[PDB]
Amino acid sequence: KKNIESGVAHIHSTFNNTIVMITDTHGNALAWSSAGSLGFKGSKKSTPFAAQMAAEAATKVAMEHGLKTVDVTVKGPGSGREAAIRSLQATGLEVTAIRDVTPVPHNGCRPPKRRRV
RNA sequence: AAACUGGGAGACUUGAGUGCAGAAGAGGAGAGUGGAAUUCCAUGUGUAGCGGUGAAAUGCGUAGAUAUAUGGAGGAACACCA
Repeated sequence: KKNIESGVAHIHSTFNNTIVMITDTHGNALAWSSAGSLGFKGSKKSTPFAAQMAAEAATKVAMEHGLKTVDVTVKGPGSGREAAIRSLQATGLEVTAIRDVTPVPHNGCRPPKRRRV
């Protein structure tokens, strides 16, 4: 439907999870996934393999509506950010841009206590 | 008695200040202003999780969360320079 054939992948990868949503060239979302929505639990949600299969479960649906063009904007200073890409290309999509979008404050707000573990 | 310390009348320019000619600086007080980010709000797309740990649970979520796009509101601190 809508035979968009263009869009941009958003990767949001923290220390203990990983989300990949694929939306079109502007806003409105088409298909998403995350490691939790694949039965994984707890620790394992941060290994790259989780990002592998989540990228797959998103692509497989995004190209069930016609899609080649995609870019990659990676938030999320975590680990599996590149495994997400390697699964994004090698199951059909047409990656052509990588960019980093990490919020960097110019010293505005105060962060929480340091943990004494 | 008259070297030294004290007192009295003077004299001097090296200490101390003044004039003239220049230099650097997150020194202080007042009044405006900028962008990055966090929170909340409004609206579109959007399906079942998100968040968190050494592992879990409490918490938020099908009164449509998280994500994602555009617009507003307020406060505090000023990345690189260093």
